[PDB]
Order: sequence, then structure tokens, then C-alpha cells
Amino acid sequence: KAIQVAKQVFNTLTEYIQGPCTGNQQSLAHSRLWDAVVGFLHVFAHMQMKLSQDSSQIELLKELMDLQKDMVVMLLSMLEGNVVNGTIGKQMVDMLVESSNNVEMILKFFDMLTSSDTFKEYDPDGKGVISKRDFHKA
Repeated sequence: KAIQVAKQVFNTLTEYIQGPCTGNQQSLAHSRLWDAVVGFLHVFAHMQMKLSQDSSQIELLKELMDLQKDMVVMLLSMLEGNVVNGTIGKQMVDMLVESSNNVEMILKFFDMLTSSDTFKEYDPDGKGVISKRDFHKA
């Protein structure tokens, strides 16, 4: 429920600016947007890894990934009218600095496509159902 809530909030805050409304952009820059995005990325880094392990709860992983997707889409729509020496970029970069750990974990989880590449070496007929030990071997 909260995932859908914050998703709708992000969608509104994009459509304020998805047509590049400059006063809206400057208000969002001079705000607590980044103190929210840091905690969002913290929980994404932890729970994406923590939840990917268990196959019992995978729909929540999809929902959280879509939430993170719409958040980075907001961060892109912050940069439609992105000036070269832009302040929006600078504040985004301060945000990107203070939570480098979680960025590293998210990128490293996304080191992954690179899981069917290591599949045909021990496949009997290219089926899809190779052994778990063939998988660890591969």
C-alpha cells in the first residue's frame, strides 16, 4: 500500500515537471527531496538483496523495483532542461555522494543477461532445466 502511495506521489511530482516547469524544478531543488531519496535508496539496497534470496516473496521485489524505476525517472525529468553547470545536478551529486555504499550494493546486485550466458556449457539439449550443481559449476 505504501509502495503504491509513494509511486503515485512520484508520478505527480514528475508530471509537475515532465513538461519542463522551471519554477517547479527550482522549488524541488530547494527542498528535502534528497533526504527522502537517500532513505529510499538505503531501503532499496538492503531489501532488494534481502528479498531476492527468498522466492516466497517476489511480487514485493517487483513493486519495489518499479518504485525505484519511477524515482530515477523523476530524477531524469529533473534534468530535461539540464544546464551544463546546473544546480540540480550538483545537489543530485551531493545526494549521490553521501550514500555511496548503498549505490555500490545496488549496482553490484544489478551485476546480473549474465545468468543465462553461463547456461549452455552444461545443458544437455539447451532445455532450461540444468542441474543446480551444473549451475554452480558454470
